[PDB]
Amino acid sequence: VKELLEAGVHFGHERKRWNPKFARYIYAERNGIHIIDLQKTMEELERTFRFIEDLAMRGGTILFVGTKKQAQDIVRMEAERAGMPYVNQRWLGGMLTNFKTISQRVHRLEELEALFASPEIEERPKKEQVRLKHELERLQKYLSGFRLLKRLPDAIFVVDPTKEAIAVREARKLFIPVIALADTDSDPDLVDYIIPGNDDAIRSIQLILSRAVDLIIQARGGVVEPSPSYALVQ
RNA sequence: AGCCCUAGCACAGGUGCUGCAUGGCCGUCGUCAGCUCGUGCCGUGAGGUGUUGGGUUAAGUCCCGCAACGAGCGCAACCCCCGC
Repeated sequence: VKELLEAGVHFGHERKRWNPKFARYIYAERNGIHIIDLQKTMEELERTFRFIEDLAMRGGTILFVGTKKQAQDIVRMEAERAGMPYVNQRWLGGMLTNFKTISQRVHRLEELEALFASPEIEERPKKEQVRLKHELERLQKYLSGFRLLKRLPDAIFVVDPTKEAIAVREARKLFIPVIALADTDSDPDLVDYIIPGNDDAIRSIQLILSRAVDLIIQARGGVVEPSPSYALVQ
């Protein structure tokens, strides 16, 4: 069930803010805007999903990254609808790269789940009370989907590679293959498996992402509903 | 044997010089909000980033941001005096 779904309103997006590297994956410039060829979207989408399968079934790990308004919450869903880690709030420099050291923050996060419910729940010099228990805040805020990552991922799934270029560059440095939902800002050449689509339309992001998580579960049996994600659409 | 007295021998002694050979301890900028490290990222490189920025503080005090994430010597606190 694809075909026209994307053609809902999730074809073409950005306008003359382009990157001529994307000249291939475009149909026409109607009414001032760029409109992306969907035949080609599919051509790529298969190969891309086919990648997902082959490493999904092998029991891989995809690191999901979306931070635009229009993604964000739709990432902490489908990622968690998959047990797959995600970055949602802000991409920290060296997440893949300085990983060992960024991890030390998770090493130190879950020292607080301990003292969440412990003899240290309503005691200790109680200015420390809030500050320690408001330190977990920064921690829970940024490392929500990141705590699961215990080893470097086998892939990264991105929704805007020119927004998330800092992550991508980290990937490729580590040869971690880059998967991305990407439109006419983004430089294809450094996106390994490409889903030429729409970095912005909240509909588009979901239509694609959710369905890609579907294969991640289909490759381990037990698919469900249209999935807990239909946004505050209006 | 110990120890004392005279003639000898090693050695004692020196507030004699060198703070520009030094230890130690002090003074000083200055109780000023600073000075750095680890890993990553940038740069052929010295280096940079971090520590720049906005709000806030007695304070690099916190906050919000951010290719950085943290850490040490600082600041503050743990000590003493005075107030109930």
